[PDB]
Amino acid sequence: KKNIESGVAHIHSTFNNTIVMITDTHGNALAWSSAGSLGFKGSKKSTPFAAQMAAEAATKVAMEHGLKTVDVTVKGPGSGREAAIRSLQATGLEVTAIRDVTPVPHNGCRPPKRRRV
RNA sequence: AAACUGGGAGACUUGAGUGCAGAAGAGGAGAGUGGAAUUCCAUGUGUAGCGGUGAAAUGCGUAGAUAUAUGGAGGAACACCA
Repeated sequence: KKNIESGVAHIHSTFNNTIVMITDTHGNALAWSSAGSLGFKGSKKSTPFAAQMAAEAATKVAMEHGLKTVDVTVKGPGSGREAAIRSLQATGLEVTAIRDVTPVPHNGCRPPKRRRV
């Protein structure tokens, strides 16, 4: 439907999870996934393999509506950010841009206590 | 008695200040202003999780969360320079 054939992948990868949503060239979302929505639990949600299969479960649906063009904007200073890409290309999509979008404050707000573990 | 310390009348320019000619600086007080980010709000797309740990649970979520796009509101601190 809508035979968009263009869009941009958003990767949001923290220390203990990983989300990949694929939306079109502007806003409105088409298909998403995350490691939790694949039965994984707890620790394992941060290994790259989780990002592998989540990228797959998103692509497989995004190209069930016609899609080649995609870019990659990676938030999320975590680990599996590149495994997400390697699964994004090698199951059909047409990656052509990588960019980093990490919020960097110019010293505005105060962060929480340091943990004494 | 008259070297030294004290007192009295003077004299001097090296200490101390003044004039003239220049230099650097997150020194202080007042009044405006900028962008990055966090929170909340409004609206579109959007399906079942998100968040968190050494592992879990409490918490938020099908009164449509998280994500994602555009617009507003307020406060505090000023990345690189260093």
